Amino acid sequence: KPWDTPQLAAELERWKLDGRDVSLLIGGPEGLSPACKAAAEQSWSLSALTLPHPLVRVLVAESLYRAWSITTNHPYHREGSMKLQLVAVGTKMPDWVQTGFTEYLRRFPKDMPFELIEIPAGKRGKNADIKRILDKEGEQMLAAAGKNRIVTLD
Amino acid sequence: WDTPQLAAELERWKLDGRDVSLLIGGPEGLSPACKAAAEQSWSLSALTLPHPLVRVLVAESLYRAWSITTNHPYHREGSMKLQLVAVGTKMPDWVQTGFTEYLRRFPKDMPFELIEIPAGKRGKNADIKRILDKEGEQMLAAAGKNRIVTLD
Repeated sequence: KPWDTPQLAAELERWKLDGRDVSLLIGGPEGLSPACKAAAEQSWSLSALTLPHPLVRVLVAESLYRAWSITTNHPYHREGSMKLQLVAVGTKMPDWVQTGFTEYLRRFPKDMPFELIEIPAGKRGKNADIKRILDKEGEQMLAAAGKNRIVTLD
Repeated sequence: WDTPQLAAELERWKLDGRDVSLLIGGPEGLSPACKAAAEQSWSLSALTLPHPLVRVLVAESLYRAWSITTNHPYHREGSMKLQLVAVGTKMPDWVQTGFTEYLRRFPKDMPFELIEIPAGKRGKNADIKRILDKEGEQMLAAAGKNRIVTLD
């Protein structure tokens, strides 16, 4: 994981000692040209780059929009059409996504019966009980869901 | 799970009519009670990072690393600059705006720049070898004689 904060900080320090300027190159989806690969003095694998947890709920919302978009929208219910709720522990999102994501959800068409409910994340500090934190998150998630059908994503 | 597979599931839920909640836990995962409640459980391993977001995550990683180091009273000295040179595959507009604002807030003293290289036109008949060669020419031109680290 040459991306983890500690690992990357150490790498930056070693580069600074050397003193030459450094360019990190990312190609298009199909990869890098032979000339770029020939140039590399170090190479990191993107296979090591994992989706950060706060972005999971973002990608799920987008997946649901894409799937809902292609549906025929067919059935009718007297009581009411099915509503979809995404109930997610609200781990702090990166700065670059906050406002944009909320606005993205706001622009879901009125006819898509969807809402995101964010559950407070328990404090991940030294003297907080992990078992109780998970239990408490779960309690709130289930409370938000009420008697809805439950599908978990994990 | 492909968009078709998910769309089919949504259709089935609509026919049933009952409301559906999709539950995502914190990083450590789901509580036993959530797992016990689940009628179906889907894997997150199926969800992949979109290519356009790679340069976003890398820029954030570099900021975080630079930040932790500059907060230390005893870090190495040096005049080295960092350049992130990335093919500019189209991000969603809402991510793009947030990302540009994020870059705008990088402090002047962080010796960093993102150089985005125009993405060649992909699609049905695209000459991918030529597209990559051309992207690479521009990337290497941006980098000049810098030490190169590739991320692939």
